[PDB]
Amino acid sequence: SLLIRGATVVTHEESYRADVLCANGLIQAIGENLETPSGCDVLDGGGQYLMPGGIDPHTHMQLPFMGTVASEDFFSGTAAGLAGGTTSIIDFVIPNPRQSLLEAFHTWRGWAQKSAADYGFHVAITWWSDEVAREMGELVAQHGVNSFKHFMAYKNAIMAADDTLVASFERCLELGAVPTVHAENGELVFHLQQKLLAQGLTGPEAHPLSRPPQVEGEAASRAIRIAETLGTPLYLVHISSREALDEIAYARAKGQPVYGEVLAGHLLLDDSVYRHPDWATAAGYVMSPPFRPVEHQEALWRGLQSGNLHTTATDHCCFCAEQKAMGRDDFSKIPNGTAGIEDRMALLWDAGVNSGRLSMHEFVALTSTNTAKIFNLFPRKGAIRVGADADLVLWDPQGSRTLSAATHHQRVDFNIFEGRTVRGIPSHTISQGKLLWAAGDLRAEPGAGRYVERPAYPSVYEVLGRRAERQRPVAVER
Amino acid sequence: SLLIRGATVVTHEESYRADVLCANGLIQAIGENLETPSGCDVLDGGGQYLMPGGIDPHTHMQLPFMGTVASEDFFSGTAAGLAGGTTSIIDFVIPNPRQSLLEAFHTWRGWAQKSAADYGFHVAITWWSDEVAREMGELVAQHGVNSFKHFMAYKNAIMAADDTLVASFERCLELGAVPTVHAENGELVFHLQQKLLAQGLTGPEAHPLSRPPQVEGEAASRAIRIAETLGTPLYLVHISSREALDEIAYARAKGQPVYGEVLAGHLLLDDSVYRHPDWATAAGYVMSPPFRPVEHQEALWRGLQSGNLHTTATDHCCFCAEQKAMGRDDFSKIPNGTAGIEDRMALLWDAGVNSGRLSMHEFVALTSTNTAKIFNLFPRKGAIRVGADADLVLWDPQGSRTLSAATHHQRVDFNIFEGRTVRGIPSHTISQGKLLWAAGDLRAEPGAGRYVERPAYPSVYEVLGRRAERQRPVAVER
Ligand SMILES: [Zn+2]
Ligand SMILES: [Zn+2]
Repeated sequence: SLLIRGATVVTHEESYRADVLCANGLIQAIGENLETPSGCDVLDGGGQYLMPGGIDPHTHMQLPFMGTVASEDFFSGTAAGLAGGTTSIIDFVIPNPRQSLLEAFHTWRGWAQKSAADYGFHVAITWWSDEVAREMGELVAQHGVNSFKHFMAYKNAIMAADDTLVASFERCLELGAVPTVHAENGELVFHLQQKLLAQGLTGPEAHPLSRPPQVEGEAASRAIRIAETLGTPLYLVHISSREALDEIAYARAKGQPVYGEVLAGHLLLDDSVYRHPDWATAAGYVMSPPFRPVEHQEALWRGLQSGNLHTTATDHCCFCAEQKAMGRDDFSKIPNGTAGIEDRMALLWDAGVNSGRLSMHEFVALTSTNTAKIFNLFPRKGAIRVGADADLVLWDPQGSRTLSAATHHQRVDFNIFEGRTVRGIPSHTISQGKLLWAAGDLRAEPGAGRYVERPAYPSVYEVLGRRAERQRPVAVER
Repeated sequence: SLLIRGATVVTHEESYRADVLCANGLIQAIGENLETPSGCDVLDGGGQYLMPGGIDPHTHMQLPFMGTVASEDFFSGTAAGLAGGTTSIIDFVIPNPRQSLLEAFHTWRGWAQKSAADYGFHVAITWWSDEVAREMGELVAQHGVNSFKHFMAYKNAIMAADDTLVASFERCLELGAVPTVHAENGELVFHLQQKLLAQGLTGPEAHPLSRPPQVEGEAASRAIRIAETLGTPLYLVHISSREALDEIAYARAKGQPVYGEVLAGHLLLDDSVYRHPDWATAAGYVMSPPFRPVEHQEALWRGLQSGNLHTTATDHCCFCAEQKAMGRDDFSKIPNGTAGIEDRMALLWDAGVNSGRLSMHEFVALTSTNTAKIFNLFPRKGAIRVGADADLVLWDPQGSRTLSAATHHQRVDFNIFEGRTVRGIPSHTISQGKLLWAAGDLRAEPGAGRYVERPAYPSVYEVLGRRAERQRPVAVER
């Protein structure tokens, strides 16, 4: 067992000085001057903050994608997360078109077995048929999935057009599952890619131009209004644009349950990174949605402060130089993705909390609690309370770290924040009650993490249910 | 020739006392105490306002549509417009899918030959191919068309999906033509129609429920952002919802050239009309988009006052009780459309000018001049100046009229403003310099109107051209 002693507990709401005891994977007791079981290990947290471990709901460990397989696997990725204070992930099962969802799910379960920390899956709806809708039913009832991902881009691949989105959202409603969406207009992306290639703009600087912010705002508006019509909630993954954020805020003002996810990269980087003279450097930043002109970073910070963006994630999707260089002659063939699972919490703490833009409680809400609530994992996760999973991070407000591809634990040769020094770092990370990161030493073990099931019908479905009752149509009698 | 003496001339900007002389179809002279050519007729405009005749850019005379043919034909419709102060129309050629655009154009020219006043056409893009793209160019270069209509609704009929919108908008840009859009999401409409019928809601009260406002807002957002991406202007036909209006306003706030059209019905009627106990009365109001909850009418008036709505029109699409009753068992089979060409200007003057919501100059801009500008007909139309077409209305601010299906000149048995009394009416209407409406007497003759060609490249394409030059992608040198 493990007792964290002398730290200030910081939750999504409040701060209070307390000791915390963990045993048997759970938080057992919280209070001052706690009694110590015999042989219990002790961690001294004086002058530090003790928070829930981060939850990263958007990772792509060893994703086979755009020709090849991501260089980060489920072990090295979850391990790198632990070093950065992240104690659990939600990844994506991505069936090929025409491929059984259950078959892809079991393949992905095997891959994730080596995870060093708790993990779960969204399942992507990459094609539609009657059997897909049935396989969605087994995934929810039997395999602990409660959210389904829809890609609005990738025309001629996995793009879900309006009819699939409509049919799939209706299925999500019947199952009490959360629809999630990668919001970019796939038709516009395809058109711009071919226009830019025909002009000879083959380099990475054409990648931001091939999917400008209104392509994201359009798809956000469309998924949001399909979700309103069908009566489902909606989770929009990694929002990057003022356009998309303004569509989310518009829907939330109308009482619609719409959630926005954001990456640290889109809070802190602008699209000038794509104009770097060195091809490999520019290609290192290639991901979808791309990094944006500076106006959009300020807008995203406003969404965080106003409560119109709710969760942080990383889109952790690692490709090394040789893999990126598959698109050396054609930016549209660069495998999309950047690393970030190890860096998310420190980047957000340094930019948000140190500056006073965000409270420590907002930081906790944005790194674990809101994700936990949205996907029906609260208070098992994202919570410091008796009976909750003992996933915790000890945070040193005066500690320093310099992000570098040469020193990070992410199995990739590039860092989009290379050279950045942050103040405020995770000194210790606790997962399932065990100390797996301690001041420079990572103790992750392959296979230690558990598969985390997420129950259906998060509490928003209670609100939606009564709304549908109140709005039943009544015929006119004539 | 015809001399209007003693009136106050009211334009889109100013008012001043002047006589106006017309001859040979044109305005020949404007001034105080004009001399009278020999044999010139004289019309006394004392105590009245002399304005450009209304332009109605949205009519559907004798449309074959939803099973049958509209009861108003090009003569009775243009004549009814004259009695109501409207001196020219723009109608729609609507080819069947896979039907030659040129073939449909010539058929519609034959039909429109009987017009009593000037008329022109938008051409609808009801299917796509290389031949459609070729015929669009011939229509612009040889037949005086400069605008192409796209229906985003009517799934499995004439719906233009994203790939058609993209390709057609690209063609409009190449030709200097204005894309226009009927903005409703066809997939959502189809889903809601079939859901409501399976619930047994077959009556007209299900029609608004089958296309609620976010269905229009989504489609507006999508056409607008396709237009931004492709670099074209965009005209959205009859906007009815705050949602769509807010998307227009959002884009215009960023400097995008987006124009909105509105009908008097959507300014003044709410959706309670569809719950009328008499089936035929409820069905009389069935049109798309449908009339909306009251909050939406106030939003549209503000869009007019703020300059985010630009034109008024009527969607003049007449079906009598028998024709409406084709959907007696199935609201989705009710031929959609209402009458308004005769009523538009008095409805707007009485509701807008008498109340102080709109100046007389805004009334002129909203009833002719903005339409003329957008479609490259200014100052030929919508203008009181030497050399402009002599299309004029003499307006009596103290004249009264009560709108009724029993007394109107529109060849249809229903008026959506039945019983409404308005103050401020056209006492005389002048088309091509001849008096065709004179204090109760209609003197319209079939064939008197001319086909009005509209030149390509309205001046907005000049700014767009410089904008695209300045924002051209530039390659990074490596
Ligand atoms: Zn992703
Ligand atoms: Zn229409």
